Amino acid sequence: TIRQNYNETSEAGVNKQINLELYASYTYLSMAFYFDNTTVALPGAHKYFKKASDEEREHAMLLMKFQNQRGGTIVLQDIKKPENDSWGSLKDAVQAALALEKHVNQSLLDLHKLADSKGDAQMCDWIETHFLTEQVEAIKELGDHITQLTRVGHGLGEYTYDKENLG
Amino acid sequence: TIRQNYNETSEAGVNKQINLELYASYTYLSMAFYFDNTTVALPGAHKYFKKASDEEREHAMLLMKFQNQRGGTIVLQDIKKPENDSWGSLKDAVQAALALEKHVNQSLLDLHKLADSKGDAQMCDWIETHFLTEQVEAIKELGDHITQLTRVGHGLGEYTYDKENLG
Amino acid sequence: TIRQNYNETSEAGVNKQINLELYASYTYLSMAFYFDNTTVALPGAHKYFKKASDEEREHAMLLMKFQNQRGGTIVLQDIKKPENDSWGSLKDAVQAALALEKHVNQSLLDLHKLADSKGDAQMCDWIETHFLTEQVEAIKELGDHITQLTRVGHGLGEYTYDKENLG
Amino acid sequence: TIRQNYNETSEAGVNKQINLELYASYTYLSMAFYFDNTTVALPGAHKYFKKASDEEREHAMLLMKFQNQRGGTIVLQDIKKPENDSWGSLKDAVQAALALEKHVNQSLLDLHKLADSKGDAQMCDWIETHFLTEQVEAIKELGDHITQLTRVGHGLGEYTYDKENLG
Amino acid sequence: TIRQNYNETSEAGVNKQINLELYASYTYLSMAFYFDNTTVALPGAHKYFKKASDEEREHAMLLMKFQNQRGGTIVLQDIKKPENDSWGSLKDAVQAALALEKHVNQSLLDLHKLADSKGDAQMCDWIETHFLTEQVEAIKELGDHITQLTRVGHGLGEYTYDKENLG
Amino acid sequence: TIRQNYNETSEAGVNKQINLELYASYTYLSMAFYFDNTTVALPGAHKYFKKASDEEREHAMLLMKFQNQRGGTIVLQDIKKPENDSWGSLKDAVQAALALEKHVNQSLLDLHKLADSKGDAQMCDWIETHFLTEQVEAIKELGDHITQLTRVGHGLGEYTYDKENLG
Amino acid sequence: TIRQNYNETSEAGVNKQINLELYASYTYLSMAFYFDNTTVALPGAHKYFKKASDEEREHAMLLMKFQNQRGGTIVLQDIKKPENDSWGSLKDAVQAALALEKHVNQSLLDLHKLADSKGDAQMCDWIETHFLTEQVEAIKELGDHITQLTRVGHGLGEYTYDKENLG
Repeated sequence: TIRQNYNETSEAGVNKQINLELYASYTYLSMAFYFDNTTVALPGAHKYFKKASDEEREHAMLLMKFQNQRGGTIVLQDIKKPENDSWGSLKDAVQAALALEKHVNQSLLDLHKLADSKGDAQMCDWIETHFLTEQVEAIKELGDHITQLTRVGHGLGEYTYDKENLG
Repeated sequence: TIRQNYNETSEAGVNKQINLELYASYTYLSMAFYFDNTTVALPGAHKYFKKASDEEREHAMLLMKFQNQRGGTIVLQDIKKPENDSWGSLKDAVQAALALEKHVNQSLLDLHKLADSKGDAQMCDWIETHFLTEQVEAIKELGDHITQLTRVGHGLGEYTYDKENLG
Repeated sequence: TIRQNYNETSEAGVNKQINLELYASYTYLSMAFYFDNTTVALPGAHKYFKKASDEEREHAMLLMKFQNQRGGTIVLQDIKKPENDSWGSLKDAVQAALALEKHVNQSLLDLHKLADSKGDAQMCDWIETHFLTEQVEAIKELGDHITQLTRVGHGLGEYTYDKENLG
Repeated sequence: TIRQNYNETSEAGVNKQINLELYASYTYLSMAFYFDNTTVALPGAHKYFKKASDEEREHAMLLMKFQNQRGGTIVLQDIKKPENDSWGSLKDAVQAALALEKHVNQSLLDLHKLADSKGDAQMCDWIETHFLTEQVEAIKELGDHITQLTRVGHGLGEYTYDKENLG
Repeated sequence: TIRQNYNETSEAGVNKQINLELYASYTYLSMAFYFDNTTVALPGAHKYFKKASDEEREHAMLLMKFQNQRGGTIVLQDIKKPENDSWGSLKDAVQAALALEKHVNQSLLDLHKLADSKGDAQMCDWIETHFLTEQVEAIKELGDHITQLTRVGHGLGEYTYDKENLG
Repeated sequence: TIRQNYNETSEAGVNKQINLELYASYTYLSMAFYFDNTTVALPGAHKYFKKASDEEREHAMLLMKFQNQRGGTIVLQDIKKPENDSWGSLKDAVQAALALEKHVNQSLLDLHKLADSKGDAQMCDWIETHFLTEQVEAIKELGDHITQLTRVGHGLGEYTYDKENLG
Repeated sequence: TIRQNYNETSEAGVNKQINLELYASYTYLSMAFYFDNTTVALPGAHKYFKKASDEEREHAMLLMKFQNQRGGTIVLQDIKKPENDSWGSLKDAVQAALALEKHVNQSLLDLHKLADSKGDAQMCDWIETHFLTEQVEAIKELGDHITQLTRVGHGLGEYTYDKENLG
């Protein structure tokens, strides 16, 4: 028995975060291949969101590793399809990514608060180490992208930012 | 308009195959982290199924790329959770992998047959090039693993094969 | 006598594809030096279409090699001059290239269907191997160029796409 | 059970091809050492036919591998001795090699047709990938050798072609 | 005329040895691909017997070379199919290889004795140089393999010896 | 006293062989400088026979070394001048070389037989090791040269073979 | 059972040669450390005979390997102490080594004759390959050493030959 100081509600919270990270990965994968569609044809955004999909899947596997490390049991659920089939302009998609990352951030903060309420000092630090600052940096990056995409405007500016910044 | 000689039924079969490859990726991910659970503790199998999960996800993205190349539209669905939460012995899991890969193979053969019935010569060759021989090779490899896992037996043999062959 | 399983109608189809590939090469050569004219002065497009002209001539020589390999006889015809003397905007020329490549694709698919109706298994696979996927990729690329050229607009955007993408 | 979409008549056809490839290997071995006989003494042809014998044995082993990959059973038969004990002039031998490769080509085309009639998409593609174009190229090469051997004539020409081309 | 001190019964004996070496090569090929069958799945034995098949074919070609060197005439016969279609356990197969190599050894000793009775000093030395010690060493190696296969036992031991020693 | 199991008749046969190897060396030297005469002017043959002369002289010194190793006494005789002053065509000379090498071979076989009749096991193996297979190989090479020189014919062929093969 | 064409008297002869080679090794070891004694102090001879002792032990192990290779049974006997405790002058010791090597040579020739009388063609060639010429060369070398040691004389010459030749 390796389980120690690991509450069953914390364990359920981890399984729930695993699903949410997979959901984000699937959403960024949808975004990536939307921008690869010939009627959209923004290759920098295709690369940017494909990499984001890879990273979210890595986040899910980190949480699965943690579940096993602490002596919990991974329980998987359906990965719901993304909210949209097509994602509009480049700015629209980055705005949707900002909304999603803020939703993931709030879910991570609630998980941290739950672990903390149960005295799980190692879990709290683990969440801080691998997730909380990474989320803050991703959110700041997405916000900057939105401000710049507003600045460059439609048409030539969207092509330029796609190629020079996202790609 | 880039679409040419690409039938709407073939397009729907590609969207179906995308979902099935993702379902396989999720099943192998479940298997991989089952073998990482401390009550199982087979590290070679963890590595082997994690890599299979990566590959199936790559198969899904190849089909997504093909959907776009031919002028179709990707439509994603929920990725159903895997059939089991735990996978038994190493041989049980390899047997479950074999059954899944044969299900995937029949789905690909059916997709090929449909494309062929619509005169889609490029789609048929594409499926042959990227999937049909790869599937034959994976099934032969899984069959051989099952025969060897029967030969080495329970206990020390399972440890040895996990470490010396799968890992 | 090396000729085996090679129908006289297949042979005539190959001679006809040889002429069409040469016609495409001549058309891209016209496009390339139109963009080199001082009243147009788009050097990226000059390079892009010069390379496309080289590749179409390579396609014709592949078919001539195949004709000889199967024991047919090459019969050449006049290479008709291109449909236009000047090609308009950059987007107009890429649209004309998309139309031409789709016409070449349909001609290749008809050639494949003819060979298949005569049981010429090697010819069908040869056409798949060297032409059918290459055509699909060229058509997707041209479509993406058109979507991007629409996005960047007239003037500065056409200069930019010419230099940063086509060149 | 790995066997899937693999018809028993296809399996018997593969076993027949294995014997024919081994028969071809044995014939080229006979040719090779005929040319090593001191009353013949053509060292370039010795090397050329010895290599052809090696390759035909590789073809046999590819088909044995394929038989196992698809879940069939290899059944071997006698390898019949070659049709002749001595092979005449260099041109005579290359002419006999051409006749044999066309016989093997027809056998491969009949095997492909049989597989296609049973809907074995992977087998057809495997035969195309490993044998059909390979066979077209070998027949063209043998045809060209016969034309050149006719051109160079008896005596000095035969010595020269043996040394400068076959060797 | 290069023939010197080369008896016609020696020449017929060399032709007989050529067929026996080719028969041995064919038997080891059968063994090799029996072990590649998915119901057997012993990859080390596949590689070990494939190499033995190559070497026996080299032995055949050495004797063909010798026949030509001495001014004899090579006369080939059918290569009879191997005695079995399947070869049992790894130990069974190595035991059958030992029986075959002892049969080949006795044939070589009878060939040496025949040559010696005709005063063919060079032939006797050639057989000693290329075959007799080579054969003693192969028999000793096969004997040691059988003893070790008995020692390691069924199951895990067979897997281990196949992988660590034969492979 | 080092002499052991070395019969006086074997010793006299070694002294006889020493003289015959020297006679061969002198014959090939004559041939070599015949082909260097300006009325013949075949430089490849000059090089080829000069090297054969060097080798035969090395054979004589090996036998001299062996005479001393076994405790015999070297006794030298006149080296008789070669049978001819001029050697005709390139084929004539190679034919004369073949006859001489077969005479040398019979002399070596007779020497082996004598040693064997005296129980000199080491001398027999020594003759086998240094001479009997070397002689078989030289005779086969000379036979092949004669066959090729017949194939290439007079004039241009003789020039070509001299330069491309002998030189 | 690996034993084939290996007579029980041959086997007994091999066991007997094993003992004789060990006896020679022990004798050269005695010689080597005699010359290392401070009242003798010939360091070149110490090295020379130490190496000879190593080689004779290697000869014994070759014969033990051969016994096992042919399926005999090694049976060891006492290694008798050397005939002398001290070996006189340097020339006296080399004379004793010559006598011993001639005794070993005669024993090897008798072993060869016995094997030959039983038709053991491989054994005869093995003895020739590893022993008979090596013995002839060692005997010639020892004889030369004795002639030179006579030439250089007592005192300074013995010191010089010891250092410049044996060491």
